[PDB]
Amino acid sequence: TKENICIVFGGKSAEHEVSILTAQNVLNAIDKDKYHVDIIYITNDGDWRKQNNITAEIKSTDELHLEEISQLLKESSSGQPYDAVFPLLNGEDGTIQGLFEVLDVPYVGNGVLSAASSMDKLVMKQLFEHRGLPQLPYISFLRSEYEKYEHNILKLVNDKLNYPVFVKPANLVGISKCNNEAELKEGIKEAFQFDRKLVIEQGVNAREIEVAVLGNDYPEATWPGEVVKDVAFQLKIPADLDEDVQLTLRNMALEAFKETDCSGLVRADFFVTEDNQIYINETNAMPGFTAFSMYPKLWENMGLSYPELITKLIELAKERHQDKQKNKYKIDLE
Amino acid sequence: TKENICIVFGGKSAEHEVSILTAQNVLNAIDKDKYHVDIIYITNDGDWRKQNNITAEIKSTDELHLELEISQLLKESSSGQPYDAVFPLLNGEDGTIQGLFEVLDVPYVGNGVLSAASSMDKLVMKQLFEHRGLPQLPYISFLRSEYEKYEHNILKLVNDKLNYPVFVKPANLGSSVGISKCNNEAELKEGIKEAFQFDRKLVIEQGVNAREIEVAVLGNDYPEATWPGEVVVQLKIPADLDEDVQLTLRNMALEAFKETDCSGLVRADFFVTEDNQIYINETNAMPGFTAFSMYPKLWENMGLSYPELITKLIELAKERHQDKQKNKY
Ligand SMILES: Nc1ncnc2c1ncn2[C@@H]1O[C@H](COP(=O)(O)OP(=O)(O)NP(=O)(O)O)[C@@H](O)[C@H]1O
Ligand SMILES: Nc1ncnc2c1ncn2[C@@H]1O[C@H](COP(=O)(O)OP(=O)(O)NP(=O)(O)O)[C@@H](O)[C@H]1O
Ligand SMILES: [Cl-]
Repeated sequence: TKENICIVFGGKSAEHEVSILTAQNVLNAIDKDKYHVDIIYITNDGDWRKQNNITAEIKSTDELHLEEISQLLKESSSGQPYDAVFPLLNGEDGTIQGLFEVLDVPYVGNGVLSAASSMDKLVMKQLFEHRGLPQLPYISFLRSEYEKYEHNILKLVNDKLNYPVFVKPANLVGISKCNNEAELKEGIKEAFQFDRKLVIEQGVNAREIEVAVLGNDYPEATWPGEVVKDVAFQLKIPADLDEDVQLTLRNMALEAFKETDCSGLVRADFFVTEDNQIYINETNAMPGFTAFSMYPKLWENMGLSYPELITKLIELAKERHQDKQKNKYKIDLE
Repeated sequence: TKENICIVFGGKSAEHEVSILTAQNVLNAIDKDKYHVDIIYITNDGDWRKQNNITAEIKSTDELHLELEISQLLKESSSGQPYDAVFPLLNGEDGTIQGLFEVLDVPYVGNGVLSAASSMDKLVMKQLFEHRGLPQLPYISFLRSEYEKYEHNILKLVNDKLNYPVFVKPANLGSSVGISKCNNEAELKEGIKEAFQFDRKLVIEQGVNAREIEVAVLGNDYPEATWPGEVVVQLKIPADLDEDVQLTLRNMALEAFKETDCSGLVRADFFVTEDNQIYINETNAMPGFTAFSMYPKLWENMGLSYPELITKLIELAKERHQDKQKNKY
């Protein structure tokens, strides 16, 4: 018989329509011989709305604007519990995952800690340094430190960084290029109105390279792809890089996945200069996942189709759930 | 007139009975004239049950083994208003229930998802301490897949970077399961083996000969710290420490609280040698909270009674939630 999947999408976000696009794309691709699929739409105001047993192709976005949260997740329209929930969502700080955890629903992708520790750039860049992964010169610090010891942060910038620099909210868009200290201070002032944690990174001129990784305990990595502002002077997959650079990038991605302790997936984004110096920029525990997003296309280039990827992520979710149950039994026993 | 408070306890954990007991102490300590109280018991099997209108002393743990959907249980109080504060006293020590509250927009006592989760992962915790520059013992970390594939390199790393004895610890559990003190390679192999029954990630720390000293902190934006106490279980409050050392511990505890993005509270545990070397061991995002536990006893020593501690924690929960609503747009 079929397994029972629930795709959850929408959310209270500025990425609301992207989420719906992703749901459309995933729905139109999920292997419907294996899976009986229900969907849940979370409205812009957080009202949860359900539709059972999607079977036809979704022609339009408009269809997915559907017209007790616990009650919706705990049973499928076959009467059975879900074998897995696919979150496609604010819903990227690890909170929805905690909800799945408490309701004991198996779920696709990263768990609470790895979700939260990829959205917090200060924690992420500290884990990267612990792994020995090369990074561009930077500093990270808390608002409460800058408010009381400004001079000590500004001294570090002077000693460690060269202009231009990028002021980056560690959580949250607020990202600003700064060419001197006056701009730096205004960039910090602005970022700190809304976030209480910040990263300042030295500006670089480099290509943006990304690697997709898939798995739980035995992750595998794709050949890298490239994000360009224009292809003629957009995605390009594979990336035009020397063999040994690609191999190094693949291995750094796997390492970054292990250090941050991801589940299911991660996209690792790097900077690569013209003379092939590599720097890890960040991990994305919830990368873009439309039919034409970098994460799935990188896997398309490895011979892994969009339907099969979706199926693989589902299997990895069941596996992680089972693994957690075992260890719980073992702990309760001893 | 009274503020609306919900106590949540039980859980699928082995510490079920300690949870229920904490709940008993907090219920019996709660100011019933300021506070209208409901309670939610989560069974071992994981069923949620509610009793409304707690107005009398709880006489037994038995009583709280209570005999309706989860969002409905949390979103409305018996006073016909949302709760002003929900107190999770329970799965709990890892940021999952916190995520549920965030999504349901329920106000809650204590730490958010990030603080609660990174404090249950020894590796992440240790990165935060390092970034702040708080002193900690040498250590390494590795996953099971890595040990399987690089057993020899890891054992050699442990011998190069760390001095025996060492302590092997599951990175993700909060209880002494799987911890063992290892005096040499053969004991380490057996400690690692044994720790892998329970977790998929481990840390190995250089051992010290030290006093275990703990500091309680309380607040949101302006946290305050208690004098340190010693754990030898007899609880020595305040610890027998020189004055300058006491102050150092207090300030490091406040810096730990902030670096880990805590709310409400944290307990910071340290190691202090005979000659006053300090190493931070951990932060606990949900320290034991019975009337006889270290966290409240440390606040008693500062003249803050257990009832008043509970009331301050409730006020802070309300303050943080109000700040969340204010910035919701
Ligand atoms: N150190 C840097 N040097 C030069 N440019 C940078 C640097 N850091 C960021 N940028 C630019 O700012 C953009 C967005 O910031 P980035 O840190 O890449 O966030 P992101 O989450 O990876 N992508 P997005 O959220 O879509 O902006 C990058 O794609 C670059 O174009
Ligand atoms: N590096 C170390 N050196 C010396 N003793 C240690 C070390 N690490 C742990 N211990 C001892 O073992 C105990 C448990 O380690 P800890 O990291 O506190 O794990 P835990 O799960 O928090 N258990 P508990 O401290 O009882 O709540 C400590 O309280 C010490 O008694
Ligand atoms: Cl405060």
